[PDB]
Amino acid sequence: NPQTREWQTLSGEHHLAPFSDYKQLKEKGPRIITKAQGVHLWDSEGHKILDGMAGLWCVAVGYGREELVQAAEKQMRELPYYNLFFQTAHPPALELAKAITDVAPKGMTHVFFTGSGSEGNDTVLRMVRHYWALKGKPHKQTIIGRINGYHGSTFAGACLGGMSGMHEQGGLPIPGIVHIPQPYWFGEGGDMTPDEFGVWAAEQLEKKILEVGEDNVAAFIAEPIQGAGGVIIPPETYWPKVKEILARYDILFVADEVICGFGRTGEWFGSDYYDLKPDLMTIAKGLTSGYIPMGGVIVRDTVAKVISEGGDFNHGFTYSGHPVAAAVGLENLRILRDEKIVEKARTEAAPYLQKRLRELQDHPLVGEVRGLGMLGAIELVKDKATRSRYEGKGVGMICRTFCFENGLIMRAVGDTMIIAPPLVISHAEIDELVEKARKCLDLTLEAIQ
Amino acid sequence: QTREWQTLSGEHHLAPFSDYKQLKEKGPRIITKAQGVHLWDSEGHKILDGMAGLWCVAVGYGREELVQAAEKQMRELPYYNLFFQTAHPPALELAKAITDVAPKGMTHVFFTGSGSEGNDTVLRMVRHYWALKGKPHKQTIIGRINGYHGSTFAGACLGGMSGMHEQGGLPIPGIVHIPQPYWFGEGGDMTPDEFGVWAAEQLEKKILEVGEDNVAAFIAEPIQGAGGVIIPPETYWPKVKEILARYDILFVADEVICGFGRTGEWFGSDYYDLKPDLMTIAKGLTSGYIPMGGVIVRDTVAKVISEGGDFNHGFTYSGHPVAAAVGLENLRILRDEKIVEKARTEAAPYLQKRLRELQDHPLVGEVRGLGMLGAIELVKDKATRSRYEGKGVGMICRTFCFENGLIMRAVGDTMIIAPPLVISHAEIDELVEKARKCLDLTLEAIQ
Repeated sequence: NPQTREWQTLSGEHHLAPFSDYKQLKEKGPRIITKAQGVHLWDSEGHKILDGMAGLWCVAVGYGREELVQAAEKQMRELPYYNLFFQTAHPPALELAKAITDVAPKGMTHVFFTGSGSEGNDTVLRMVRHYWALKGKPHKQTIIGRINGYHGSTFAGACLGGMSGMHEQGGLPIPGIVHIPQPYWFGEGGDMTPDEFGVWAAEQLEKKILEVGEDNVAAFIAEPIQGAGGVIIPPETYWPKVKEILARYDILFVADEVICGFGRTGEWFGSDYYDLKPDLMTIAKGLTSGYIPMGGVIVRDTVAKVISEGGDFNHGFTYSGHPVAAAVGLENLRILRDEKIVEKARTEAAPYLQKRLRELQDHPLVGEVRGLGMLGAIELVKDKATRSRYEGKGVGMICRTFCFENGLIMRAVGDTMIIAPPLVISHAEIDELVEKARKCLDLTLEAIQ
Repeated sequence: QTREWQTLSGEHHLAPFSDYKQLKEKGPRIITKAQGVHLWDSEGHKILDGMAGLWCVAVGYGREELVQAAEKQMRELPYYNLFFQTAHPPALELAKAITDVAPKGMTHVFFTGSGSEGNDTVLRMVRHYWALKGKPHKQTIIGRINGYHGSTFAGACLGGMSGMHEQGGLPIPGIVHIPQPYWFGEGGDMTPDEFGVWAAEQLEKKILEVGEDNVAAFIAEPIQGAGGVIIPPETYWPKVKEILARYDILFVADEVICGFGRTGEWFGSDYYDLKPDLMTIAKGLTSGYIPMGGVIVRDTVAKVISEGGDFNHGFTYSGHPVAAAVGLENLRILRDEKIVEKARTEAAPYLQKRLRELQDHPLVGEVRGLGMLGAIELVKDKATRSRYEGKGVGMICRTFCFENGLIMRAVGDTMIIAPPLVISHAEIDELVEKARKCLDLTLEAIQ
């Protein structure tokens, strides 16, 4: 009603939002978020809203940490920008690279800097193929991804992931990208027990290697826990089985830690969680807690032999290792580490979140509650034993809409409700979430039957 | 210690467009401070920055208005996404700002983090747009040799650097390249004007080759940047326009470099009175103080809205609120403090004059420049426009240029400048003085 309407007519006439139906957006008008603090935020109509998604999986330390505001201001005044092209560097970017590598697994010794996760996965793509072409195998290009995996919205990042909705937009794909099925027991694994589905899903990797040809396979790319396509937590058997395959074949492993990176699963990385030894690690989001745009790729020492016969690695972006972004990053890692936010997430926040969320198991609508560290998903079903869904209907969108109106951001991927709140969420704020969540699950159920 | 920071780079950093083995043997040059158009290294050496970082620091280093715009926004609202049918005030009012300085009918902005992400955005957009209009077969993008459009997979395709095409495997289907209008190096014994016509007509050749009904768009920078400042002959763009009218394809102007005051006008599209459909932007949007890019979209091409359904595209940090505030505040300064106007009227003619007095120098084949762009051709023979085969003339100047406190870059044997728009006549004096000295030193090192 107040200034909202002015901002709303503007969006309609001048703005094109990510992943949106702009015709619809205009008929409703978007919701404007203006302020935020802690884990909460306010819309232009004064409604306080608990943010259970941490913006978009990125605001790790929560909203309003002034340490980062001052880290930025100082850097921006002293040196706002200088490129990393001209055989040149600046202190932020170097000491950040050092910080990341220290919290990264054994042998993750290098960082190539990008502005986003998407630009990160582009970086992996040109890297992996260059790496093989350097090793004398330029035919070896094919990347194995997965259905319902997300890896970016660049051309490369959309072609690497397995969203059909994206593949339909942008024309003929990049040659040399193929997809195996996702280890989503709940929705895909029919009458199999979780454990044996995880083995099935893992062995499909070996199927695809032998199909395409080992000597044609450049890398396997996967998120440790898929994010955008629901929080598809794998069966226990999946990663261990996958590791056994990886050892036998001579291809690179790419862990997309964009979401899993920096405390989301209780550990620093998902690769730490499932004791994975990747070659490359996509990162973004929580690197700077989203206070400033930044992404990157963490590179294993052995792969970083691109240095040798590195007849220039003709890659990079203007704002690679942007000094203001690096200061915010460096300062962010100090807080995460020294104030023991990741440690507090694993020990204090996560078990409390997992408990209070799994008491929604009883609710008529809930087929399953699954979650790990500061990830959590709730399956909405028509029948718990069959794991069936309400064909069309749009159950998930209904919850989401209630969830919003009762001051909760908990997002819907199909009929899977999702959360991934800031790591610094207090037991009280966790109470607030679960309370609101139950109310909206009740309201949802009412709206069907 | 520099040395400490240098051994670090070696052990932990992979810099853009660099030979990391070499980088380690030398150690990189670390930049710590800057002010105005100048910069300091960790050894205390002052250096005039003739490239504005990387074509981006329009208003120059040290403008506190932007530091405060950031701080305020970061405190109030550090981030919120634009995915969840959600928005925030910065991004909306910035979109409005840009559209106002953009040519007639440029009414919309899709936000990205870089120019590369911008060109990815154009690619998915253009093909979706045609698929929406009932022609999903219509995908082919026409670019140009020595054109630069990004370092994403899409952006490295799209552009015509061979060095990039050799890295990343088989290209994206439906991208073809016509020749660049670089008279000085390519044109031979044609007069500039007739080369520009030749180069332009090669577009029509490619349309008819591939098939109109297969052609989605032509993509070009108004003035190529990364591949030297290839200022086109006067005839090129006018000729190109005449082709564009006759055929049913989209025009994509990559204003990443040309955008926001670099050619005296707001855009190169304003300079050459072009009516594009889509406009790639970045760099000067936020004067590079904070990472941001985007795509400006013509009203009619916003038919992606109708029937479109979801446009399944975008990045987490699309329209990042801190970045937008710095952007909005940056546009206010550019506009209201008349920096673009001062660039055209006061800075540019002075820069163009003082730079073209290097025409006389034995090594200089040509001096060309426009607004706050400038290039100097280094030759072995002025009349033939020949080069010192290999030798690496350009890299020699660059190295002198650095050691005598000037950032003037080398693309092959073309010295390049594009300094901040706010450069004073005094600082322009400083550049040209240093430039002559290094051209002298260069010549000494060869012949």
